[PDB]
Amino acid sequence: YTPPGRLGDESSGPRTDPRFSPAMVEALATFGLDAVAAAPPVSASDDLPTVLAAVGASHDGFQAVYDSIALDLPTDRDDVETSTETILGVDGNEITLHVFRPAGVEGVLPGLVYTHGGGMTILTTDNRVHRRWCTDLAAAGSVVVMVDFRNAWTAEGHHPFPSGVEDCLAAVLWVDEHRESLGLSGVVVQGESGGGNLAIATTLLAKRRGRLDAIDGVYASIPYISGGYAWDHERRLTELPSLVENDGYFIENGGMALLVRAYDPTGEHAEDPIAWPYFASEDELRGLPPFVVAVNELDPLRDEGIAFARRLARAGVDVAARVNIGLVHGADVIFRHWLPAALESTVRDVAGFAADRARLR
Amino acid sequence: PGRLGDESSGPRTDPRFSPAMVEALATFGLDAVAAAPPVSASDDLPTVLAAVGASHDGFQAVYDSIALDLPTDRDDVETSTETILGVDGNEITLHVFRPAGVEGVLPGLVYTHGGGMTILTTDNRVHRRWCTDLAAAGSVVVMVDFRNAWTAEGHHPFPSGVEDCLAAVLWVDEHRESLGLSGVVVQGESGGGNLAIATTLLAKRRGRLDAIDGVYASIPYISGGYAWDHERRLTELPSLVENDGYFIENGGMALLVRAYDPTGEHAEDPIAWPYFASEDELRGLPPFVVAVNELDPLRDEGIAFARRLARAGVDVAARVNIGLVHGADVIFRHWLPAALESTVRDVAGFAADRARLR
Amino acid sequence: YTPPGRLGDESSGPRTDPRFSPAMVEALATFGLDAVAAAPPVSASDDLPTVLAAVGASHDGFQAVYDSIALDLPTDRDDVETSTETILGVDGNEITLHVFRPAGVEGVLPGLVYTHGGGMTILTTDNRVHRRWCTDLAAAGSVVVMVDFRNAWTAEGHHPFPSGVEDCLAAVLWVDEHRESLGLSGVVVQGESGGGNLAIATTLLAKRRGRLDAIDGVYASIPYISGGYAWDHERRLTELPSLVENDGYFIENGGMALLVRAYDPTGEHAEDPIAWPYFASEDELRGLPPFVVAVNELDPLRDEGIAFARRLARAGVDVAARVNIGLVHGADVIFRHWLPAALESTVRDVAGFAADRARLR
Amino acid sequence: PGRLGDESSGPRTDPRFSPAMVEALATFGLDAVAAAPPVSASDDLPTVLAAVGASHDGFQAVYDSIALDLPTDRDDVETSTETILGVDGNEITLHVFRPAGVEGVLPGLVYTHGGGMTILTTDNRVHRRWCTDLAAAGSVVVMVDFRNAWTAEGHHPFPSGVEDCLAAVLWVDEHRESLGLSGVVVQGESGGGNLAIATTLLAKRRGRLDAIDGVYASIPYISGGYAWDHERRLTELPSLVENDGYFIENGGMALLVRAYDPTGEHAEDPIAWPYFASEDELRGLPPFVVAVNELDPLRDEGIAFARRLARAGVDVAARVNIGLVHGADVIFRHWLPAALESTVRDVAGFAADRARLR
Repeated sequence: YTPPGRLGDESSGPRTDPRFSPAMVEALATFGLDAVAAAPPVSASDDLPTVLAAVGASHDGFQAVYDSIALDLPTDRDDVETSTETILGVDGNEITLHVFRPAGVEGVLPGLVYTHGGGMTILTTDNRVHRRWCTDLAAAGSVVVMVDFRNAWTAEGHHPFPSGVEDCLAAVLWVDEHRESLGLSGVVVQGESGGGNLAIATTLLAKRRGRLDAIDGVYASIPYISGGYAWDHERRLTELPSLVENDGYFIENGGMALLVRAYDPTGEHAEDPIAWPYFASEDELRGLPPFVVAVNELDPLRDEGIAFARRLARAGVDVAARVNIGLVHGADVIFRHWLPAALESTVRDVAGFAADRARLR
Repeated sequence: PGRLGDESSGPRTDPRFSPAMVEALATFGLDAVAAAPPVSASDDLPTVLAAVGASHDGFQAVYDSIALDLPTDRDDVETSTETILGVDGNEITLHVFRPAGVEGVLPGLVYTHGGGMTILTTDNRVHRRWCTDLAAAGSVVVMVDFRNAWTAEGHHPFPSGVEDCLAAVLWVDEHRESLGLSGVVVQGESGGGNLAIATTLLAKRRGRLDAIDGVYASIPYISGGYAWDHERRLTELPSLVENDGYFIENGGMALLVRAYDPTGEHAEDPIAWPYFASEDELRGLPPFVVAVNELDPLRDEGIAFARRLARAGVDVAARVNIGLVHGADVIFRHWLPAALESTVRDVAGFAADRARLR
Repeated sequence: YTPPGRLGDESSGPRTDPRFSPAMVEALATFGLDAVAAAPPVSASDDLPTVLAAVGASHDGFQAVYDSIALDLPTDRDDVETSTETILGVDGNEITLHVFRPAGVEGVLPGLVYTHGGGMTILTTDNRVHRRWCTDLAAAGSVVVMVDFRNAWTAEGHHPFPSGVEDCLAAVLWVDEHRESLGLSGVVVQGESGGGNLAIATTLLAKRRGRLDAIDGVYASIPYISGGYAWDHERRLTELPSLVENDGYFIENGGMALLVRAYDPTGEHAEDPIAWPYFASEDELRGLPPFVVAVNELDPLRDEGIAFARRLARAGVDVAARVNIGLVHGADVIFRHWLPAALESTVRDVAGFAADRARLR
Repeated sequence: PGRLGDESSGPRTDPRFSPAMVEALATFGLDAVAAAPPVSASDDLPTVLAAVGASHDGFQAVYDSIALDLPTDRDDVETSTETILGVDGNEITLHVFRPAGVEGVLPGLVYTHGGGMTILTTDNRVHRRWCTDLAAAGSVVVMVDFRNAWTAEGHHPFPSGVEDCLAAVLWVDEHRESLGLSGVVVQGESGGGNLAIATTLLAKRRGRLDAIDGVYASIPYISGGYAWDHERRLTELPSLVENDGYFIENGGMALLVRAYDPTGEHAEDPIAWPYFASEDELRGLPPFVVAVNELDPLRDEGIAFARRLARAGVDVAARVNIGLVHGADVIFRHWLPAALESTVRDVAGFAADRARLR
């Protein structure tokens, strides 16, 4: 028996692992990401200010991918109107909400609150990749509220845990209060990667504060929830083997451990479930509303999302969980131009789940 | 095909070779199957390094001697030099090529050259001809003089050369405005395709991926598996058996590996050998092209890398260039004008498409 | 040593062959084509009218794919104007030419004549898949003339060899005569599959008739040129092994042999190079203008295009030939919505080759 | 995982199972590893066919007996029947389901049911519940009563059932207008996912691919490799070792194979076993979804088919549904409401997306 990826062969990359489709390799090859991603020169245990500078360069790098890459598909739907709202969060900070809805559709519609990815730490809210995703979901028949929560790293200010989760919780409660004026029949929280982290952590926090009724369901895509990217080789091998299997496929454990450091600079939240929902116990997860957890086959993060979905099921939550074959981390939303069937499948399930939760409220 | 079907197969007898490919190789008696060197990679370092300096002289002599000219070559390009500081306080020379008398922004390409990261000079006529071709097609080309691992005056094993290439790419990114660049793509062949990929992975690790708009990896030398035994080569990367001896051969490549990573402790590090990168480390890279040659022993590791990029969601396009030994379109260009034309059009066009769309 | 695809394992399909990327499988799965394609109920040696009815149903089926599939990419360029011209062909038939050029670009531009696929037998000229391809090429800076040649099968009339090649030759000579009025600096003939057949056969016919000077270069994509799809298993194994390797991956030898029958109903053209350019000898190919031959890795047709490219090189033609990794037959143009890097790569090389031939005229 | 890591692993001891999955299986004592039948597939046909009729009775008894109801089930659907003629002059019943009191065109789905193409009745409450779920979500569903290979009154080996399914799909295509369909997608699970795929390949061969707008293949049973030896199963399709015994097992599936293809001469025909389709035969198919279950021995052949579709350029999306044995979401729906909900949303939504975009 030969295990896949870099479990079975340590020099495996996008160009030699036979799980990759031609289109996935082609998408990656656009930016030179068809080779194995290199660990950066800083380690996460280095001094904070050096860590944070490397985090800043990570933002630049990933943002230039988002701003530059081809996105368009010929089937894309664009008959969407947009509006913005401002609310205040816990520190008296202004939180922008970006609202998307189908043009010329009266009457109540499923609601989705979107928390975007970037490891809770990097990437701008209002950029073309996030707008496309929100428009896709609105054109399928949703009202979509994209939250601009504070990133842990910005050029003008460090905002470690728990500022973003508080910001996302503020927005969910606001939307819940404004179901009537917004014209919503349900509220689902969705997001990918760091946004999947924030979607689950927001739900856990709402439960702690007695306002679990604000959330009708959670769709956690490719969640980034272990915080385990600096663990030694043997712990990653035995506990979350996808962190060895697919390491360096687009994203890489070294760069992720820098973001972990920016989010929790002391490390006193490492086994706190609001920071890192991989450590939620079953008694904490009891009584949550319905979940989907979707992970991607070729993502180092795959095994932590599957573990979370298995613990939900043990806790008696209605969870359906899926592994999306052939995809690197983020591929359906970032590399959608090369992968129309994968994007179509993700839109259908996120919009459909938001419609199912509203129907059965 | 090749030495899978018949162990005695060679350039004169394998029917996938064109007459022009055989003629090019016959120039230096390379139309016979290349023989293993008499030093092994598991010998002492001093003896290995001597044999690698011998190799440098051998390949450098082909580059310095061979016919290289084509009637369609374009020559109206301006050159200059910059000098930057590397990680050791070493000076790194940058050779800059641009089309004479074009104003306004142009696509940029950072070129990392071949030679197993270990041999061959940076400023030589083969490399200059390639950078002039690209610049004449409407690019600004920055060729990087990284430290090789073997030099007559010293040993520079991993990671010196990849640090030198990252330093150059981040300098060029900071000078987009004053160089006049609308994009930065990193491109190289063979050892330089290793470096282009390894520099991009190292930039991702350090938070500086936004410096690189796209990667063009040509005939990449990325497994480090040239000393593996026959059965491991046959089942994991069958081109290392199929085409072994066709211009290059595994015995001599294994010497370069030992020079690069003399302790063998980076054999499965993806920054040294990008073939071991996991799918999770390749998530979120910019667009890639991977081009490999059909009659090259390195073919199958480049394809394996391209399939894993696609599984990771990277926009990759991957091609096998028919009838070509390793390096044939840049070294044996004089014999293969259409092969050279096709590789110039793809690399220059890729750069333009990544500048257009950033 | 294990050979790939169905050489190494006879039950191989899109879902189990590890050469397929996730995106390629997803594209195929849209229409249920992620399973191995079944041989139709008619054989090519059955009676003509039964053959031709099955050919008619093949047209319906493939046309409904073209008319229905998602196509759009967010990077698509649309600033193209279109005009039409009518010329007459050899039988006094009206031949429509559909002309595409970049809006608002004065001055001479590389010309491309496009002959579309469908095995010379099926698929309409003016449909959304062909228009997209022509617009893509025009927006890259080309004048593109799409020829509506007669198909061998239509509802109202059988038109076997050599009506289409004559129609394509008429159009190439017309365009050559109208370089000045059209504003062309070069004329390249390109096409895919049956169109690649017609691009090469047109060139061979122009050479026979003394008007090889009309054509500055040929780009033959995924050519369908052996006519060998009914050959027994052993001949296909020994001579063109991709006809065993990838049979049933989107297209299938059985259905192709029906189209062969429609193109040459008697079979007296089976080893005629104008019908089936796989049988061109080296002395025939001597003196042709520069060629590209591009084949796809996962196409049953792959090995006949590679053989043709190797014979060109032996004949002293300047040929560059490429295998596009990870792709089924037609994937870059038909399944472009899922494979943006592969489409981008094909546009760049076809437009670039047309610009190179015009430059060096 | 599973019996790769520990040969004694079972539903009670493998930690990938949820409590609800184990509870569902315990109903009929299926929480123990299933045992090989005492007839082998290489025994005489008469003895094989008897053992297969025994299997029919066994599975049919589970379908006819088990709790199936969920509180959210929708029931406002109208049924009718049509009868068409097959290739042998056999009558084929079509069961038609549509949402009561909706006018105007709806997405269509042709449903081919499971049972290895050999066992299980068409009109039974498990199948009816699945077609009512889909129709209630806003589809017209046509369930096809194809000939099984085993019947108490006769043997119908390949290709009778796939001819019956093609006949139905072409009839539905010709009646789009009078059925009121905006699209035709073919969907089935297990043996019926074999048929949905094999019907599409047969339509392509006969020139009639435009009848099918898209295929949804659920937990497809497509290799026919259940009698292969352990080492061939371990290296080619490791889930046939990993999950063997989890609800279904290879010994009993090999009996169904012999019933379908009693001479063994269609073992590598793709119309019988779509896993052997080449990439060239899968070129030009309409969009696909392939869904497989994690704890199913058939998992890995479905994934292998999905990767080969993607290599052929077909728009495929492929998913592994976590924590589920073979057939769990349609047979054990009463225990697994979220798994059922997710599969209804995907199959009905896929149909709507293919009707929208045709």
